[PDB]
Amino acid sequence: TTVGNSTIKVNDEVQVGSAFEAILGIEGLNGDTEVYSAEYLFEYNAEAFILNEITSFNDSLFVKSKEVEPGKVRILVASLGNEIEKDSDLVKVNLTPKISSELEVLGLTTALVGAGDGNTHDLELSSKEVKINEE
Repeated sequence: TTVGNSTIKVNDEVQVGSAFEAILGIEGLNGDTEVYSAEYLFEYNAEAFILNEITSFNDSLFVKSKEVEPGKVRILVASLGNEIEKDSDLVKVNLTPKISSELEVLGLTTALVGAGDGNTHDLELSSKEVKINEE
């Protein structure tokens, strides 16, 4: 089963040629789960978006990422010291749309946390739909 929820926060509407942020995080973690790292597989339609940069939501974490196939990005978030708070935002994914669309899905198809028991644990998955307006 799972120890908490993944979160993705993004505006409902984006626009061709205008950069926007998807914000990846966690929410509702079990009280006894002490989180030191997270891992997403972030998915998006590589025909519709340009991946610009993926960065930490703040400077108490570091992010590493690799687009392992077009539109599938492995994202490792790690604490620099402190326990990661239970409802924190962790990663900023900066994208620019390049085609209009009525509906595109930004998804987390893998979402895991490394904890103070030395083990990995599952999070519930998440996605968000956006409409891409014309430039």
